Amino acid sequence: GKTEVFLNRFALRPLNPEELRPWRLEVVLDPPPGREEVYPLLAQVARRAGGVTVRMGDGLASWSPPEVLVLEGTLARMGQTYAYRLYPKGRRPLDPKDPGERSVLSALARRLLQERLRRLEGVWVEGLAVYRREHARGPGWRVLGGAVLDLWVSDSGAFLLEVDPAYRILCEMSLEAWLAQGHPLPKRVRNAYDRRTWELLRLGEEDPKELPLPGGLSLLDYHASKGRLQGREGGRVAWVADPKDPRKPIPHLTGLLVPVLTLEDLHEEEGSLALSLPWEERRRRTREIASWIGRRLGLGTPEAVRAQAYRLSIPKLMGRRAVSKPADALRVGFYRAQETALALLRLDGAQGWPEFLRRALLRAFGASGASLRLHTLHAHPSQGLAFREALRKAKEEGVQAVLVLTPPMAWEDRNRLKALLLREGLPSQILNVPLREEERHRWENALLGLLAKAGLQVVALSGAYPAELAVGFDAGGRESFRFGGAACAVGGGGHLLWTLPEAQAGERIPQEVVWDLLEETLWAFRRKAGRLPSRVLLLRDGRVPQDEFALALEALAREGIAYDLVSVRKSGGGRVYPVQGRLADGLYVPLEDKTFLLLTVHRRGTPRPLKLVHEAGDTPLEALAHQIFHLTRLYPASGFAFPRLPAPLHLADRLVKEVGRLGIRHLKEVDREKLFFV
DNA sequence: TGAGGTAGTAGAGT
RNA sequence: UCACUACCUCG
Ligand SMILES: [Mg+2]
Ligand SMILES: [Mg+2]
Repeated sequence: GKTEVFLNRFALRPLNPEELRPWRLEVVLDPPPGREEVYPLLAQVARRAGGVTVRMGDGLASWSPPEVLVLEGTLARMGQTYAYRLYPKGRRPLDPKDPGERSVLSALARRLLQERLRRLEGVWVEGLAVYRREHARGPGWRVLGGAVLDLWVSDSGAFLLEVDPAYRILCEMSLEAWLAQGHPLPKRVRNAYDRRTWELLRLGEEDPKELPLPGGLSLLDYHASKGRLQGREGGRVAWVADPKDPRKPIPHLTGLLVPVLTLEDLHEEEGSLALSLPWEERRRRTREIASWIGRRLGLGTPEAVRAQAYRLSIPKLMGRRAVSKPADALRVGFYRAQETALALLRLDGAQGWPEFLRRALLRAFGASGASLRLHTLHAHPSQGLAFREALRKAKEEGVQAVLVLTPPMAWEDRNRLKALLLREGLPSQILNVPLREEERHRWENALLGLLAKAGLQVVALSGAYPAELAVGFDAGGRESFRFGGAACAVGGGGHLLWTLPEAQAGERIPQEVVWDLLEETLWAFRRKAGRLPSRVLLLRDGRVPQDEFALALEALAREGIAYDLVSVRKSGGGRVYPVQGRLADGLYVPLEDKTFLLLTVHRRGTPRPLKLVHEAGDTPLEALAHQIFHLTRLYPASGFAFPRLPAPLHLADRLVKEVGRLGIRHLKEVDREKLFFV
């Protein structure tokens, strides 16, 4: 089922001979740099050298004649001087096809774009972003409309412009002025005189014209010397820290800093905060900006790139009988059923089950295979030991899950409770007390949650795919698994299960935690399906390096099971627009060779497609996406809308956020098949 | 604690 | 990229 789409991408003139072979230059430093300061230096050499020059491995490359370049000089860095000397070595062929050779011609490209944007006037330029419109306003803050840009070289050897509309948030106040009129201290702050940022620790009381700095020179006097106090009024002392060592406090003046605002627009003298846009309005705005930018780039007219898209088959979601969203099963019956025993704990004003909720479940179960039993919890949490007594009995009386009716709780308490009950072997769902059965979606979801935690498989996928087991990995340390993380798997009926890496105190071998996770997963599966997966689908947030998966990919290799490793990123797939007609769910867009885009959802703004990369395996992208897309509907606690990410990933994401704030210890007997974290 | 989407913040000292 | 907040959204 083919179709073609438009990317927020525009083709431009191919790289002429000149641009085809950049100039190369040797770089001699003084005093000798290091092995950790070496590369962070070259990037600076190319900068002081001027022109369109970039670091090309050992030395730097350039689209500028060595004439315009300052082929010799000095450079400081954290209070250390340096002396360099550039030597042309003529030129060197370069390849558009070659992974690496391209990367250079693209870096030059961004630099080419970088220099053009800086010479534009009447525009707020920040990096590669270009802002030009008054959109919102308010007590000293203004949200400007603009676009985030990017120019790189393609496989063909042509220029590629990337455009996508965006809003920037600017404060034309100054820390002092900001605070001076009833505003909290911002997390981050920026220099009024330049572009660097810092972490704002705390305000100081030291006298600005007295506080001495390395040397003896006054704090104030130090800035004034540089002219950045002219027309400004550096008030109180403020303490900040560099985003490299957020521990070493540095002195700064509140009058020379500017708060880094973040959607705290608390008034609108220009407009509503609607910072989103509909797909053909932004598409329109894209074509424009792109035409403009390309206009003053001088790279020729921008050609929007058409791409080959495929329409993936809609998934058949079943409960007792076919259904659309999970919430329907609450009336159509569940997929796999039997007696569950749900207990009720009320932490508000009265005693029983709100009529509707009781009838809701009764019907749901009546609609599904077997029927349920409904207990109430006699003890309140304050009764201390008395409470746990009733609990440990109800855990034996069958109760597999608790439904908590209570007013909003500070997460301080919300955690206490869930922790207790859980260590007692009782998953729990909360539902805030002021509740009217008008709010279908709210209690309905609450109910769907209870049953997912109770341990029921609400819906399932009618069919078979290449991988019987799909497992998603999520880490708790954005960088890697050296601090743990969890995993979630689905595949089969379709029974979903979670897994947790045993508790450590320090750092663990990243690639061992992952094997730790995968094997535990395969055991729970074997022991639950009696079979060992012929093939596995491994999903990851591509946040972490790909080698942390080495041990496991070789482990599976010694068990005889085949796999595919796919990395799923939520950012960076740009946008996709329908040529003519509307777009549908499950649009599969293959791009550069091991990558593709997935528009898993739509049904307000513009869908943000997922960018996936097949890092290992051999099954074809088509079958991969088809399956990943289908996994999009297996999320238990949705009921009224499907998530953007595949159930395994979306599950691990929320399981790593729970273990985080609850306490991995208490996760004693909790069946690895009762999704307590949803 | 209903939950999902989009949409912004972002990770040469002073 | 997580938490954050806004807005809907819920045939
Ligand atoms: Mg994640
Ligand atoms: Mg929940």
